[PDB]
Amino acid sequence: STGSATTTPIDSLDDAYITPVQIGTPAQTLNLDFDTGSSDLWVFSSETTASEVDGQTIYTPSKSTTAKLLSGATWSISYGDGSSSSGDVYTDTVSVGGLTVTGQAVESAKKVSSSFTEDSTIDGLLGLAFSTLNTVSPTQQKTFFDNAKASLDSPVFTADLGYHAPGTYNFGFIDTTAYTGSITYTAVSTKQGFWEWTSTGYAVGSGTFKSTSIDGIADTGTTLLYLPATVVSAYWAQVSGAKSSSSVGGYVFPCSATLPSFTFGVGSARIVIPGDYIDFGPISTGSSSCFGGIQSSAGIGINIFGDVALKAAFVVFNGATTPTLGFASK
Repeated sequence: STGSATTTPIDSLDDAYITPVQIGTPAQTLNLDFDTGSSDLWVFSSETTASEVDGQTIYTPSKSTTAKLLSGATWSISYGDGSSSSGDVYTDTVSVGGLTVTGQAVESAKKVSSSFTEDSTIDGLLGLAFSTLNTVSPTQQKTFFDNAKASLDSPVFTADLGYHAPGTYNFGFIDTTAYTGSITYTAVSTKQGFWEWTSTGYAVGSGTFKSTSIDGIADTGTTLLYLPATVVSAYWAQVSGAKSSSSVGGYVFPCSATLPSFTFGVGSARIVIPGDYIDFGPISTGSSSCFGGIQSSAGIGINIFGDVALKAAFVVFNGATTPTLGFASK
């Protein structure tokens, strides 16, 4: 089997991408944030505290003839940005882009933190990291990809995120028309539950490539590119007037600036992030200070190849027995 679904930016900055997902029978379509940095499929629901729902579409398990309470199961998750959610668990039929999994754990939120309530465009998350990170207790549950893997033509999914435009998540096949050149594959460590890999270096603009190992995670659920402070300083030093602002929470730059590109290495290959992808616009409406899309990871504990980096590439998440990641230009 295969699936193919379009993913759409939630706003004009590509802060996140939503993908329609069919849950239950008859289908209830919710727009979920596909997150290769986490492993829970959770939704706003008829069980979510009413004051914490503000415009999201909810899953109502009592209206699905295929929903079954997973008795005793609870979940609770906290994300790197400090947001969180928790609840109980149903199993139900879940379909993405024509690919159907029966018996998928659908984690129904009883509580969500304010950042989720305040974003009416995201009805929940669909985790695509390794199932060892799933938070369901006392019986850990498998991700949608893990449940689908055996049925897929090939045990892979691909992320082709757009810049200020829709893109595609494919399951079970690699669309050879969606990228240019060849795909360069690189080793993955699953020891922390992430799609963790080592970039071979970077370049700033037209500068020379610096060969240096940068361990990080491919994370579609993170907006920005978070790299070591040395690398980030070298980038922003090429933008006149750019500075790190403690009050804003990262590097800002004059909105009048033209940003240089940023290149990252994948083996001997190179992925070029155009400068425009690094512009996240005014820090507040009407400001002439703009927020940078490359930020320091120093306070995170891990480097994160988020959407800023991933949308410059066609990215293969190869879930074979020994997982690997593939990157191609597009």
